[PDB]
Amino acid sequence: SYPFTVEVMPVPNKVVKGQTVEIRCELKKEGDFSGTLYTIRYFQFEGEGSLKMDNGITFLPNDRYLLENEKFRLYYTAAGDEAHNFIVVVEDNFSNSYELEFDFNN
Repeated sequence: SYPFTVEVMPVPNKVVKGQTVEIRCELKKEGDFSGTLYTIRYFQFEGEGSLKMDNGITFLPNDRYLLENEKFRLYYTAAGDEAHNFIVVVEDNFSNSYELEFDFNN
């Protein structure tokens, strides 16, 4: 809510094994203050797959990566047909976070 949010464009409600989903995101700064440096991380709770940043880096769960651009894309490649659920968390250097949750095939 404050001091930032992350807007996400539409994503599919389903994926098949080997399909890559493009997730388009934009960091929105909601106030006058806070937020010079941002990181991104993810964690997967259901299903098998890999998540990559638009700079080609593959996320390792829970590791934090520098977010260089306000507008960025993520790429989720499913490794099976079972249901997928994962969260992506963006954090600033002032203890603020914003969580996105993705569900495919449920």
